[PDB]
Amino acid sequence: GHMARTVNLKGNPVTLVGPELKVGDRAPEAVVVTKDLQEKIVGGAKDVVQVIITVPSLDTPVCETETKKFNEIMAGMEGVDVTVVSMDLPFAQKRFCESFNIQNVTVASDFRYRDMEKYGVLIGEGALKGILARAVFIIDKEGKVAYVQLVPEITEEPNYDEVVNKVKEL
Amino acid sequence: GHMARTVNLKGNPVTLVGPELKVGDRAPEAVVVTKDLQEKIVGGAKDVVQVIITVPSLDTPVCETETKKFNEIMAGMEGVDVTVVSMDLPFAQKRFCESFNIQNVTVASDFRYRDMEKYGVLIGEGALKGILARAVFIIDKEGKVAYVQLVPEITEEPNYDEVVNKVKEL
Amino acid sequence: GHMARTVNLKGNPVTLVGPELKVGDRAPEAVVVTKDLQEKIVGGAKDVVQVIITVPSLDTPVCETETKKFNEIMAGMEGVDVTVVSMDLPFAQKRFCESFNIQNVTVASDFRYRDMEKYGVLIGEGALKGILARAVFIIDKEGKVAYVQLVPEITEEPNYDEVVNKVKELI
Amino acid sequence: GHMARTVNLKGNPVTLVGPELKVGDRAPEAVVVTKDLQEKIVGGAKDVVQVIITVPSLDTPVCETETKKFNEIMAGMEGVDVTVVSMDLPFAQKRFCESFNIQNVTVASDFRYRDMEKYGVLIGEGALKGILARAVFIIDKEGKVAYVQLVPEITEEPNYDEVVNKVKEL
Repeated sequence: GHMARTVNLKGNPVTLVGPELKVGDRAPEAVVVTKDLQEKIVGGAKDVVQVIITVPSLDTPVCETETKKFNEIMAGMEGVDVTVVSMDLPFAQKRFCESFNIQNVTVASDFRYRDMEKYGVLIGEGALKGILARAVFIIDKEGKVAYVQLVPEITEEPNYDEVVNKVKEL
Repeated sequence: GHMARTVNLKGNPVTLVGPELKVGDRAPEAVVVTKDLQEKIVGGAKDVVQVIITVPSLDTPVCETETKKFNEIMAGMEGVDVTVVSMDLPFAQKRFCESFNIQNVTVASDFRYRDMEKYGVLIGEGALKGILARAVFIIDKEGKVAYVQLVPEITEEPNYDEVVNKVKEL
Repeated sequence: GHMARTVNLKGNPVTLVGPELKVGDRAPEAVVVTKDLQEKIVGGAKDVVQVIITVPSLDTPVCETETKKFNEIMAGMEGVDVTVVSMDLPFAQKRFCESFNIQNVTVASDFRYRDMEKYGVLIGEGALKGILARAVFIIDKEGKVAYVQLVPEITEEPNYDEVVNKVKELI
Repeated sequence: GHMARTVNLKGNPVTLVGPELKVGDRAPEAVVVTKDLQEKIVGGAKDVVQVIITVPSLDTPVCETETKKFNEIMAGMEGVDVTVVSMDLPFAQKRFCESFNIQNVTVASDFRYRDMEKYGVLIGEGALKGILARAVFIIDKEGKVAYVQLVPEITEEPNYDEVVNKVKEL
């Protein structure tokens, strides 16, 4: 589960589109769109540690809960940029941020270029084909993947402490 | 009444991706996803008249107003299948239909294959690049485009009467 | 035969992007581009039996051999429309036809819309990710998939006779 | 060099997909595929000058002429990576390199992710919709666009000398 080419959806296997990203690989750059329709680049090397969180949709229960959690857990932490990315259009994401006070993390949409396929989390089969799997990536300042967590079951939340602890050592 | 290769967004023109469709052309089939995540084909020939309405996003003011309008005016009509298509994910469209009781028309997402590019309504530049322009197509039972309407200004509502009158003739 | 969600590339398994099609399913329409840059629609229901052959690239020995062989065995056959589809740009397909004198079958490119993903043959991993796997589909006049053959290994050629016999059976 | 939102095909205008890149902008990264099927990253900041040359297809007369030409004037020039990019599959580019001794420039395909859309050269209408317009980009060591040249007539060769003179200044 931690990292693989397949995940489960309600117990049924779902294959992901490659490539499978491994620790040590350069983090691909993803040109995503924020709620104000501006584009931003996640991935690559930055002067800060990056935490990229992918979710199927902010308009779904689990994803909503997860984003709220990371928004609270990463709050106040300096030296790190946290971005929750999904295929939701910026308009849905804007609505999400208006309904909930999200200010410790940035939500972004990958609808325009679908660059997250480069992270190996694009779902390749089933009802959710074309949507992103639930995963977490931590990128160091050298722009290398330092940590990967692919949640084995899409309907399940990730291990939050494993993520925070890795960010701390970086 | 006639398609074009550009539309305005607050007065400023934005180019559309081709091809430009014209009455008489075969209606391309678009494989879209409904709110229950089932795939549906719009376009092509069906034993019913098809009204395809494209909008930038149901999570925006005008599109919301437009969809509610068509839902009301198309209520009770037999022999016709009306579908509002956008790049919103099925999850957002699901939430839209739960907030406004939309039951006379169908809503579907073109996020998976982006087949509406085949209708010449995919926006190719500016802040809304990758989203669909506001338009209406009516397909006859033989699968041919019988009517087209491209709203000149994205922030404008379409001419509803013109659409209803043409559907009644088909 | 039966379709599958995986194929081997030089012995190594690679997953395909869904959905997986089966005999009886409606054949999805694919808007492809011919060597003259015109668009052709394959799939759906037509008053003719359709044979859609997918290959990784006409610029590789195996695909060239497969295409020449199908061009030969389908020569002069009435009531059928055979199309070889790949992600090659039309410019490469044109050069191919010119060099191999392909006149009995049509070659077309899926580069513009990649509609063949709807047939479950888009490779989802490995060196050929984004390319089409080697397969054969036969669509009946009703627009239904009447036959399917997914070559288990990309470097291998398909079973030609099996296809020909089925086409004849469908008339 | 000059950039625009349209190019002509035998004097007839064809619109390009946005965005328009300008000198001073950061050079977007494009994940392309070489003839050996390995992935290479063009754009972004590297320790060398980058010359990115986009063409409709190497399987066309003009494109072949231009490639051989650039492979001539950029010879022996150290500290500069030259890549010719197109939507041709790697297999055609491999065949191209085996037919013409090209050892001063690298050819790569953008078929997998179509990242060159980020450079504003993706054609959006007409018979060539989906392939790249003819252009030349020069990226400095800081990863910024330092030069841009969009050939006004896609069927013609670009202005070679001004490209080589600019790379020297860098």
